[PDB]
Amino acid sequence: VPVTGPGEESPLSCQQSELWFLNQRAHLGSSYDNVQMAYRVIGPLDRQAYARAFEGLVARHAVLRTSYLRRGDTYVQKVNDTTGFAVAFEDVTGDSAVTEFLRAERPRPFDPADRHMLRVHILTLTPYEHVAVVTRPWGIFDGWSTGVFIAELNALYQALSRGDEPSLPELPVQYADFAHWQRRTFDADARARQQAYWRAQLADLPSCTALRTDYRRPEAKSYQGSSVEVNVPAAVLDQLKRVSKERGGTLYMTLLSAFATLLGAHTDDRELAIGSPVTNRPRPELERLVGYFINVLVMRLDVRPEQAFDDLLAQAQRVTAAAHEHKEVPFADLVRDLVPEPDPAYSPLFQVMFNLVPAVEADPGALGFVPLPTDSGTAKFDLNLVVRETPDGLRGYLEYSTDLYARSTVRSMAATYERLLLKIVTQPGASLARLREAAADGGAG
Amino acid sequence: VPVTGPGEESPLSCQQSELWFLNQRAHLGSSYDNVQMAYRVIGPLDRQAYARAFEGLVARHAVLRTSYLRRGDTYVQKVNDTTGFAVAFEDVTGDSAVTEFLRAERPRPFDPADRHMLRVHILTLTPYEHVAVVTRPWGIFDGWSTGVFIAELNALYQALSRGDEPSLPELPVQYADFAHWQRRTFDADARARQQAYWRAQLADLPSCTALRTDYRRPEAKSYQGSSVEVNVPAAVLDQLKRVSKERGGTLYMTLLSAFATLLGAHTDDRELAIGSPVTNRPRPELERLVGYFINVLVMRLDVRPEQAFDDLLAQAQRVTAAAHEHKEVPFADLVRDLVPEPDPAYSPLFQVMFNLVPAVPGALGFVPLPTDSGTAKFDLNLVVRETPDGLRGYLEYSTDLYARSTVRSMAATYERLLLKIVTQPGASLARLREAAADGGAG
Amino acid sequence: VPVTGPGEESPLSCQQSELWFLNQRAHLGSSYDNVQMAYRVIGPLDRQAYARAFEGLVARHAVLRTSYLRRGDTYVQKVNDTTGFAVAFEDVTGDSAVTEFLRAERPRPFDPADRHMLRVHILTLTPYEHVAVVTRPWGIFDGWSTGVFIAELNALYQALSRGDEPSLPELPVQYADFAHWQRRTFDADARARQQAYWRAQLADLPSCTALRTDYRRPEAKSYQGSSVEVNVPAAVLDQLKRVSKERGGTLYMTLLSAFATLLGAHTDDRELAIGSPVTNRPRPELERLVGYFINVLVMRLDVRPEQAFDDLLAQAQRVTAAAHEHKEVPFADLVRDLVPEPDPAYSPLFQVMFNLVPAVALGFVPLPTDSGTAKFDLNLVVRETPDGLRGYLEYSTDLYARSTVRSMAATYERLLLKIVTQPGASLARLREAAAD
Amino acid sequence: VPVTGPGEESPLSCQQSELWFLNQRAHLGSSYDNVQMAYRVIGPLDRQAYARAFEGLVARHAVLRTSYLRRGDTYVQKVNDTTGFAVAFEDVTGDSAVTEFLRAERPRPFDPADRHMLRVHILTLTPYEHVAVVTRPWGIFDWSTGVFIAELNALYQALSRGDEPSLPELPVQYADFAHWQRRTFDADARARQQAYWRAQLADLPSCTALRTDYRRPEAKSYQGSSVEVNVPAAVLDQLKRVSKERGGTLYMTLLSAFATLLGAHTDDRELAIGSPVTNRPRPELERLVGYFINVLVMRLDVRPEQAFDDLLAQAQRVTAAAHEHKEVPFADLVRDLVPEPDPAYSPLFQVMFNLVPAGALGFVPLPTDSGTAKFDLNLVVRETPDGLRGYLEYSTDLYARSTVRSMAAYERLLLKIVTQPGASLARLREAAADG
Repeated sequence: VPVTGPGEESPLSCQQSELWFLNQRAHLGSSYDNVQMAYRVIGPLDRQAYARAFEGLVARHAVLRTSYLRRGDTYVQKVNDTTGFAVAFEDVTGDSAVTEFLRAERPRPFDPADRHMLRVHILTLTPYEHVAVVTRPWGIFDGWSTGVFIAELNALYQALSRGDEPSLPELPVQYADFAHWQRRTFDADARARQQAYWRAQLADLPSCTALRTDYRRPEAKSYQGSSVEVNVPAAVLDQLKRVSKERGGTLYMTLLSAFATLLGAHTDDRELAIGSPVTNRPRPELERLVGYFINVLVMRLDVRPEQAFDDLLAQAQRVTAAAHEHKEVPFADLVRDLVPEPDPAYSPLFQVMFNLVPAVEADPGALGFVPLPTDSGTAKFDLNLVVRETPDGLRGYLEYSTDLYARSTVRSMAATYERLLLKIVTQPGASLARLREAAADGGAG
Repeated sequence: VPVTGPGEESPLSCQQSELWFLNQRAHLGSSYDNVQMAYRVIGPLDRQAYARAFEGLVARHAVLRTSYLRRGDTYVQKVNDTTGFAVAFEDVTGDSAVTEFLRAERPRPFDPADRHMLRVHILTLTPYEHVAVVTRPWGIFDGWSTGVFIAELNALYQALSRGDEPSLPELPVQYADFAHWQRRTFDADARARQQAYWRAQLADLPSCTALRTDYRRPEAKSYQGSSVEVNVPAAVLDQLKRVSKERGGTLYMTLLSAFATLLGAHTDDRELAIGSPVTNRPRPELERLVGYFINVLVMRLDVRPEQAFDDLLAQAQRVTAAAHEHKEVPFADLVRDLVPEPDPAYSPLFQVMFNLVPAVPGALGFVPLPTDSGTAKFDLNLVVRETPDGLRGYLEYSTDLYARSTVRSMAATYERLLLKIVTQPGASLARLREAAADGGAG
Repeated sequence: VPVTGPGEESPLSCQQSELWFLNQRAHLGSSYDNVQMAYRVIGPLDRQAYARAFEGLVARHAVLRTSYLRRGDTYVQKVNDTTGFAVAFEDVTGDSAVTEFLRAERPRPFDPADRHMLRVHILTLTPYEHVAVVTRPWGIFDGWSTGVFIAELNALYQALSRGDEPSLPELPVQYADFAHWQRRTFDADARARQQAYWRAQLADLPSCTALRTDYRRPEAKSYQGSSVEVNVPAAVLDQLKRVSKERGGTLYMTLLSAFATLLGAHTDDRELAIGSPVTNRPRPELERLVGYFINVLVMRLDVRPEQAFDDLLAQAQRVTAAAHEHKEVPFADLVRDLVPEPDPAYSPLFQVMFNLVPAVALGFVPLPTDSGTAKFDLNLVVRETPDGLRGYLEYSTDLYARSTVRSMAATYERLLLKIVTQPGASLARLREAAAD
Repeated sequence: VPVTGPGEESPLSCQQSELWFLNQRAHLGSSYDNVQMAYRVIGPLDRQAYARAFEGLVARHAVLRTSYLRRGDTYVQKVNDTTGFAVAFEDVTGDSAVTEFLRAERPRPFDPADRHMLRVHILTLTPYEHVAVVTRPWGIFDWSTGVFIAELNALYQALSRGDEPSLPELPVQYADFAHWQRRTFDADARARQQAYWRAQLADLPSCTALRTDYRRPEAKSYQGSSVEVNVPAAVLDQLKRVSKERGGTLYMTLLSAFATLLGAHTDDRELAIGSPVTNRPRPELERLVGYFINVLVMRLDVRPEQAFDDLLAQAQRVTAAAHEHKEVPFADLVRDLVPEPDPAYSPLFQVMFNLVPAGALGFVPLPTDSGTAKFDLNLVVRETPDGLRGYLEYSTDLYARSTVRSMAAYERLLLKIVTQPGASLARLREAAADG
């Protein structure tokens, strides 16, 4: 229920512990982690209507106009009005100029006391070719909020290009109301229980996974990286869905088990710690809000090579069920409690991450949209597998740290993962080593 | 109408002038261009039912059991019986074994006197993983026949896996009947008119396009090559379809004009000759037959860089209309008439080819396997097809002339050129080329 | 003379006011300004001898093993022994792998308390193919020290691979000794005089030059940039040297005047403030040391288009003479004195820089590393070479597109020739002649 | 001895009976037996002097200028002049581009009536990194490659620094060798040798009954792959000591071990193995460039009840007889013995064994795999200071790579024949099966 009035300061939510200014790094910069979203617009575009649609989005979602003020040793959030926000217009001649403009625009700093947390650029190439650029600081809103943002932008533009009025559902609650409700629904006793659970679950775990890398690990992490693509056919994905439903699990569990099996070929450890971001939107009201609802959980898996893949599937099922049952405490609190002095050579509590992105859900003279490649060259962990489910199958990429790995090794790992999914499908009762050697027939590259 | 009897010897069709043995090359072999299809089957497969589906499919279509016997200076096609055809079964251990077996099985020779012109293999990896291999000599049947073949094989297996019986539409016309009809609905007069038209059209044309390559052309061609991928988003394809429809043309004309515009950057020639395979199925009772109905026509276009793209579109429309109305004479006849002595350094009458391929509980899964033969019959070969997710295909290049990076840059430039055509409705060819040149170091 | 003992904390030099940690930016990071050198080595290389040559070079120069410690409000420097330094070895397959490894290696942080200020990597491709990488933080040593570094490194390798003993001239003084001597010479009276002169010279100047840019200036500078190449043939360079000699000036003054003339076509202002780094080695003993001897001075030139090029040349001569006579006070002190509250949109006290750098078996092939950083709006760095003049024009990507900068470089190259042909014309006439 | 003059045609030598077009097969093409030889160069190289060294070496030799004209039902030779030969220069960027260029360049056809039977390419990557490629047809020259490289390098340093070339003069040209071989030849001793070869190869089965992973196709495809074989130096020294202790040689014991290894997969009593041998009499010909290789089929006995020493003695006897009857070409044996060759089978033997006899810039070879297999199995090993370094190639129509790797891992059999030389071959196989 709405419990916040105009100009009222509100406490920060649990998921808001990862914004951008609470996780600063001295040698990296405050704006190294900014998120940039660019795409190409094809067809006859009314620029003023598109800018007005962006302004309507800003005025509709209060997170985009929320400031963060320091009250003692902590922060509070304050909601402002939409006056002040504007869209920047530039004329660009060429696509290389577009790339240079994007590279120059991305790292511009954001300040917590800013009245708006968004930068929007519309670049005009021809009257039938435009580029829309949306840049935000880290921790403002997540991918589901990005899909909602895009859908509402399209709806507002279609309502505004022709002389109609917008017809959008009224938002039941704001993010400040959600923060107040979240602060109410715990007496710190639940926080104590979850902290105890996570302290017991990660006990006696190695501080760093002993992976085999191409290059020696430097004394200090550099946070540079790149990625290689991952592609899985639709028939294999359907067979994987059938396999997962036969065991009573989900597709995420099967893909996480496959990733663990793939990682088991590059390390001699019998247990792996893999981090995963999960969604926390436990109310029907919160499914259409724009905000940050993501927390990172550590999955601890036993990868002894003499066990069948079904045993690993059951273990992953149990581990993910428990992790989802204890997903309220922030990850930064776990890092602070379990890692007092962090080693600047590796990331805390886990070095590999697996992410399954939720699936994404026509006038004659309409507009076409083509996304543009935004590769920051940044890597927060040693390896990071991000995959999404598509009508044509499974798409994604494998991000890696350039301090440790060459491109060919990561390409080989991605190909091995793709082959291993098929091996899992076509060999019902194989073991981890049998599956690894069946998938290892990649012709030495 | 069916006019052939058991044991009747029928003359060859116009499209059967390029089978495999009427185009023999001494330094390549008789099986250098065998067509191999490999698929992976996922799920519980009944091997015997699937092989019996192959047997029934071979029995249904008579082209798969047709032999060719020499009669003096010509050849005649003789239909054999379905007896003697068996599917070979093998056990394999891993993917590398499958790849080695495929590259060992593809170049095995075919003989004109063979009773069946098909080789089928079923390789068993696990009870849930199978690889099916279908190999045929060139000139037997084309891609449309390949799609019909796959659909009928799936229907036959589905009807045969259970206790049911096959039930498929009847084939009113046999390919021998089509050959007889073609030879009776024809005369030396029509051939003379078409040959005269093609002699007049391809006059004062260079014997070889002066495309600037990476390496110098050898005195003899090796017929070795590779390919790179071509990808176009669906939105660009929709805008291209809108542009084509609003100009009175088709998508093929727009894509061919874009290919000509791209090729105009690598040469200083005013005219270009681009080959293109076209289908010839001029009867409603021929779209479900398995056979060869493909002929290659030469498209001649003016690519002066100071003209608008719409002028090129209109010229391409006119040229395509004329070529389609003069498409019955075989390309080999035109080569013989217009090119008496061919230079072994390059292909005759055209060196680049553009092809737009026509679009498009216990169930099994099918994953196509990559089969690159390493062959390149021309300097360049752009093969694209329409997909629900946009445009897909490849650009095949001769390795005697080009490096992989150059062809990659060419493919990226073509992909960007389609977008520049979409977004600039009045630019000239040079303007479009320089707008697409901004590729960011490639 | 040596006035320092082992384990003694010496005061910071005047040129050491801008090392890397006294000039931090919150949103950029502490290691955004690292300097990386990558070279390709061709031939049969003795790897251990070359690493030992690097170790001997480190042991030779005390700046490479100097730490900085916080004492109250300021910092002191302390020289350590050579123990601890080592060369890192990696096997790399391919050129793209080399580029990726370099990009990952460059931004690693340096700490003021580190015992050594250097990182050396030797990358082995094949027994006949190697890549040498040297990385240092900003403000450690300049380009002249880099030339001395490379020369002494190759001499050490040549005299060390064939089992001989190194033979290098002994270093008479040390950078700590130079800092002590500088403190004993420039205490408060010369400092007051120079501060007064620079306060009087730069008065009534606009905060930012009103340069016409392709894009609108953001409210906060991003410090991203790129560059385009500048090339001048040897004949034009020789004629420029001659015409500079005919009036008692040098080539630097002529090139700076040409740069000001070029920049006058993009602004309606009549006064230009151009920064230039100037070396300060006022002793015969300092000509061979490795260290930082660079200071930045601001040149104030009048660019009224009705004047002849000779008048601008004479004004540049006088301004350069005065600036060189007052080149001791650090630039950071001038910024803190004249700009108490800087604007994050533009750089303080000037936005355009001109920099003319002086001229200088295994084969060596350099690997240029474009950092993609711009500290000003425009930055011309030219080098005198036997085959003419070679360099680049670095520009901020917040304001300019590459085509405009390419046109600027072409116009500069044409303007040098037009200046050579008719040095007696006016600035507007020269711009119109070079506009073609 | 000079018995030939300019513009005069000489007949074909014995080792030229099946050169590359005299044993053609329609399905496989013509230019599939071409051999490619590539190398890498690091450091400052003078391209013009290197090309001039190549052209001078081609001028020095004589087999690189022979044309094979048709005269009725036979062929003749005709030595042309060095004019018309050149070196191709291309600019390449990257290793993958070099590999693709090599793959493109290799299979280009050769005609029996050209004037220079070789192609030379010099590819430039950087001012220091160069790639040199030499391609020639099948049967031109076989020692010949080593002397080719030696004279090429000598002429390169001769053309560098401005001094003059200094190489030994060739006493005999290949035309003189062919004339001498035809003069020192009568069709009575040759008939007796052919009769002996027919008698020795009698009673042999038409095909060996090897067990294969796949069914044999009705027509051979001539595709294949290979796997490497490695042998330590110490065990090679032990093998040489044992071979000289029993009066034999290293090749003899190696062939005996190969035969006893291949006896495991076969179910018959006798085996046939072919082996190439050099034929260079008149010892002034060891510096001559040409083709002198001929293959001899050796029939052995691999009974699982006899010992190994008697088998080694049998190998000694058969190799002595083969080297005593080492003039008749193999093509003559095929043309005479087997009436009609089955396309699924190699002629007269499916197994072959071969022992290969053994500041400046950095030369680095760039070997490539042919992908061809003329026989079911082909063992080739070359003696090196580290021991033996060779490979075993197989027909991909019959074998998977795992089986061939198992058969190679032949290894440990040298150890078990050094430890117990006098053991029976069957129990020797049983012991060697412990993998």
